[PDB]
Amino acid sequence: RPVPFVLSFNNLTYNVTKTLLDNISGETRDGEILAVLGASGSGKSTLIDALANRIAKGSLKGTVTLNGEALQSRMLKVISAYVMQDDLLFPMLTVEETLMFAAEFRLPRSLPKSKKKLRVQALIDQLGIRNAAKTIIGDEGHRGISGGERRRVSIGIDIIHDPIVLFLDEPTSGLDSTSAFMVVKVLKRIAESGSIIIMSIHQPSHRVLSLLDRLIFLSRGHTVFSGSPASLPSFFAGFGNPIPENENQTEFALDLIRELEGSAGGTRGLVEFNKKWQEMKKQSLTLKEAISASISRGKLVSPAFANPFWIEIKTLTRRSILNSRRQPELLGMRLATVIVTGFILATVFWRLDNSPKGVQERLGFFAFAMSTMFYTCADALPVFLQERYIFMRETAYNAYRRSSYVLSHAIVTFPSLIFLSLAFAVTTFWAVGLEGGLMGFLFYCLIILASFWSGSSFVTFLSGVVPHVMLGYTIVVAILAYFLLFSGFFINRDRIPQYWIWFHYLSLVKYPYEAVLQNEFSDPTECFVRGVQLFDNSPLGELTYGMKLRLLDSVSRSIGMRISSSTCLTTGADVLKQQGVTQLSKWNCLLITVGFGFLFRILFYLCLLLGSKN
Amino acid sequence: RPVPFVLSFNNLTYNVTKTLLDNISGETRDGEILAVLGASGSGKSTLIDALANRIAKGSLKGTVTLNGEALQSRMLKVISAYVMQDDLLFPMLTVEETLMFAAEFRLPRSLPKSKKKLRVQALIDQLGIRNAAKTIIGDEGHRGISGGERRRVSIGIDIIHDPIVLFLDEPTSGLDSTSAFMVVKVLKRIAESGSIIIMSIHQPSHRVLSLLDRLIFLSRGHTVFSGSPASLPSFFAGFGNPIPENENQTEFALDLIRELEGSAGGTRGLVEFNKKWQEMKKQSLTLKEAISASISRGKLVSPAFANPFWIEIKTLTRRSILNSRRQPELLGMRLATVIVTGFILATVFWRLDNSPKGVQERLGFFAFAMSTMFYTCADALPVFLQERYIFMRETAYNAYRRSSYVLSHAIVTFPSLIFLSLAFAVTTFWAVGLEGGLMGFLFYCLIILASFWSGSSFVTFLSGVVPHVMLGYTIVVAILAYFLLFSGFFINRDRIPQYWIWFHYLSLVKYPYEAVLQNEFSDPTECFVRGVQLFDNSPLGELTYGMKLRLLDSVSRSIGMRISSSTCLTTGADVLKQQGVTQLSKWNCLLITVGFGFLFRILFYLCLLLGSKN
Ligand SMILES: Nc1ncnc2c1ncn2[C@@H]1O[C@H](COP(=O)(O)OP(=O)(O)O)[C@@H](O)[C@H]1O
Ligand SMILES: Nc1ncnc2c1ncn2[C@@H]1O[C@H](COP(=O)(O)OP(=O)(O)O)[C@@H](O)[C@H]1O
Ligand code: VO4
Ligand code: VO4
Repeated sequence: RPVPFVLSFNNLTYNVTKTLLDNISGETRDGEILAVLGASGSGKSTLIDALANRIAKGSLKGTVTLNGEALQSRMLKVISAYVMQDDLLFPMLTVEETLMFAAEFRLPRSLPKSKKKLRVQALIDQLGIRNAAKTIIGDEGHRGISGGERRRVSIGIDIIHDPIVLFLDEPTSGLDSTSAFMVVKVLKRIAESGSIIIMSIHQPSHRVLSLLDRLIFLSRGHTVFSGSPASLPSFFAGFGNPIPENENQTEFALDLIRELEGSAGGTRGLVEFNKKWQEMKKQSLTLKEAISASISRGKLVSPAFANPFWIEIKTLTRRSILNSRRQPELLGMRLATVIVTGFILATVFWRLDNSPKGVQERLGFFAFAMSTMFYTCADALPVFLQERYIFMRETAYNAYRRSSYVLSHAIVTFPSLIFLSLAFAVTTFWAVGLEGGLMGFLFYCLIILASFWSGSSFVTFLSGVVPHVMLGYTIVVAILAYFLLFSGFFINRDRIPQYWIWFHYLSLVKYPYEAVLQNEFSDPTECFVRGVQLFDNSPLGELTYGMKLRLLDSVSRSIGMRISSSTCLTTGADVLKQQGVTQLSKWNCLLITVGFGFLFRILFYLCLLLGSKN
Repeated sequence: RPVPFVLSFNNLTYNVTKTLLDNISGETRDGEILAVLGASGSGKSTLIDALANRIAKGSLKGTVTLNGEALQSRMLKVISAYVMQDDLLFPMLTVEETLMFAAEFRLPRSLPKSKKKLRVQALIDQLGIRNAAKTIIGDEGHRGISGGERRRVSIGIDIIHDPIVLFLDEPTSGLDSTSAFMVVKVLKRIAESGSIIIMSIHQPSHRVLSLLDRLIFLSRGHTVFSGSPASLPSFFAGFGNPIPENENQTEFALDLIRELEGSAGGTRGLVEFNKKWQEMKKQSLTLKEAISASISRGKLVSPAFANPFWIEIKTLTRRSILNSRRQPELLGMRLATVIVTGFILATVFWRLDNSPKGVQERLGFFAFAMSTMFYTCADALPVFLQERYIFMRETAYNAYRRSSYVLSHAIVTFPSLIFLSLAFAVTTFWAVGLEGGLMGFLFYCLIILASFWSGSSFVTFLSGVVPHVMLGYTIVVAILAYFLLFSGFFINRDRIPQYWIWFHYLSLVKYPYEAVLQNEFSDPTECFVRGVQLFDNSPLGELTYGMKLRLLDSVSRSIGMRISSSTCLTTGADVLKQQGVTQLSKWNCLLITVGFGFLFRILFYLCLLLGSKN
């Protein structure tokens, strides 16, 4: 005993000149699986984008009406669901967990978790995925569910709130003949409890034609057949091309059209025959209370967001913990890239002396060290697009906010970055022989952690801007190399030209590099030229030890300073003056590294706003 | 009027303990499309790997026999074809071009090109791809042929020599119901001219069961049904589970097995019933001259390789030219990465002076310049795996040699690297103000070209070793950073520790870097300390210009040399002695850069030998 809903769309015209829809009529009751057949550019993903109100208002001339209140974009978020054309699921999540996260995101917080689990277990029985309810989804290399049980979990995510109107953009694409029948057979099970189901389909099997109660064929818009599948034999015989038996009728009715548009003819002879056939077959409670009559039976489980910003920030945290705990070779390869570089940098630069050449090796250690923190954060660019192609699916239903997505993904990566910062610091502080003691080691861990934080935020920012993972990881390798060229190591700040001293201050490597130099070269006790080391690698004065002091006493002719055999002519403060590291403190250079991390998480949030407009 | 061939395999047992095949019997005449049905781990890609002789000899107990001479792995290279399970095609090639390259690779050179084009045009009519014969194949973003016309080109490549025995590993996987019927319908057209076709199939449609004349069901080996599809209703009724009508017969016979293996029961009740059914149904010219009788009709178009090493080196050249000419945004992104870095490096290091700090900026220019040649060659790692996943397909047929593949792919990239070497050299020689004149510019182009050649060969070598494009481009970014740390720029050769002075000499960046330093700092006229530059950035001697000459005359107290106000205390030969660039000439450092390129193309060739063993 369902509640009857009648989705009637009378005339549709969408022009982008180039028209895409032209006077498509339709009428679909509950219990029916109206199918929109067509071509690969016919615009059948545009027709159901116009019934789901997913195009601009005012650019769609005509009415899409339910039984009652005109069906504008206020009811088509509580009672509607639009299933897109992919299976964008997290692969380390089981089928019961994937539908329970969608239940915790979109079902209201007034429901208990025992009632949200009762919705998931009733949905797993409905989709026919009870045998794979505890099997993970799986990508190409993790041995999960099949390709046609990955579609009913994709369908099951969008119907977790139990809609009474269901749009699907090609739910049988990519599947074989025996599992595309299983998808429409559970859509028939959905559309017998009261749902209106409107789907696109390229080439249906003969088994899925007694499930579909209505068909619509499109030809660059321009509906050429619109009726029951049983009336499809007695439509083209009147047109001029009768169909033979022992042949799929929708197969013959589709390849006939793709040779009929011609060059001198056209589909116009077939368009005007469609309105001929619809004219001759006619000789044969409010909406808001009908929606509430569905909830009395129970046909609608579900404010803009069902959860507060602090509830959906612990659910997105629990997803990202579970998706990385079950995928541990991601922080096994990023961990053994900072340990391998940490072991290499510690043994090459092992216990650097206070020579003038051992000072330039500190500048070369700290430039290679602080660039590892930015290059190992670029390895996470594969699983940053994968988490935001699923985010763009779940933003259409308002499962969570964009603020709760950016904040909960800055949170889950941070215990990973604390472990990467201690692994790189205990390998390279005591082995390179860095200065500071223990309070210089704690700052060394803090500036590695801020460089992991500023580097993860930049690669996160460079994932709302790049489409591809190979274009993005070529661009981020090139840009971080320019951040290293402008860090002040290859060319100093007072030597960079004036048309280029703006990307020096925009360098992400500069402020970690300038903070470890004055963590290391800030000590009045350590010395790098002890009086005799003036004339050591000079172009003169290659003496044994004698008569160098007479050269040092000869310096007192011109200045008056009494230079002895050990007088400490170069401290660490003179190294920083040679390199130009004088403008900011090491704590101010730590704030800019933390501040550049917060900047690129805000700019990532602003690129999710403009990506929502697309 | 075909020539009858009867492929009879009587008993097969393959053990890897873990038995994978157990006593599979079969008998397939010409004109029949024997199908091997099963599960997702049943080992039905192992049964046709044992009929194609693609497993180890002696590990397969039993006979796979044709009508005659026992069918060992000498006839299964001329008369056989094994179609694997993918569509590994170059996407910028048209359908007529993709089959003409396979005709130029595998048809004998005794045939004219007019007879090889007559084979391709007869094959395009046979596969039913005449409408898409001049359409390109296309990847996900280049708008090519469909997914089920990409399979008949994949099938059409392997049957270009017109085999009389055809094995296919799942030729209907990934397709929909209407194009998997089109694949078996052209296989029915192939297997009416005289071919024996043996294919694996997961779930066949009801239309493809009157084309298949024989079926074999497997259950972890262990053939459970082996007969005609019409005898499939009258097999399970005798077993104990009769099938209802209006139901696909192979659909019910497959999900019955996946619930029958149980935990306390097993498929053993179904295995021993298969030999029951085969016993009760039986109550109802040499091979070498039968093969030559097929060529009399014309059923075999096709030495180990059909072409010499110089003919298939111009065909692989013509493929790689056509695949890159029609994909020009590959050398549009690698070109605008050496021009953008070339413009950045030329304007930052614009006209470097002869200061002591402008010397260290030359070492920083040349380290960043010579590392661009290795990092921009790592962008080609996507299309290096794609060209060698297609190479592993075409090595199984001996379409070309491994030597002709390595040599023709070192050849086609070289005019691309000459243009990248002139684009980086004319941007950065005259703008940075490098020394040498015009004979120092020609060496500058040669060492950029050798660094592009040594860097392309290393990334080519690191594509037979890595499976994945993201693992490989993380590894090659990390290793080339270690080639740069050991180049002698970050730490000099005489300062690198003795447990690490073997990766310094294995550094790929070291020899380009050491060759441009003694192309630049090898001039007895240029000078970097002109007498007064002793005490200009010293910790003392900060005079105006006066009384420094008394300090310089004071050097003659202990040395005896008359140091004047302009005496050239540091030439370019003293810069190279400070950096340790003394062991090799710039022409010897150019030979090691060219020699490291030839080393990594030999090691790439040796990794294709060991990849053939897998
Ligand atoms: N989201 C979109 N934004 C912009 N243009 C679109 C969008 N979707 C489709 N189009 C365009 O609309 C036209 C009609 O195609 P469409 O009806 O979407 O095809 P199909 O029936 O294959 O799904 C195409 O030219 C396509 O480029
Ligand atoms: N080329 C191969 N090398 C090694 N093991 C293989 C190979 N192909 C299959 N196997 C193994 O053989 C077993 C049987 O699977 P198989 O018969 O290939 O399956 P399917 O019927 O799905 O093609 C599996 O455990 C698989 O790991
Ligand atoms: O171009 V459409 O594939 O979405 O049929
Ligand atoms: O594991 V097998 O897919 O090759 O059916």
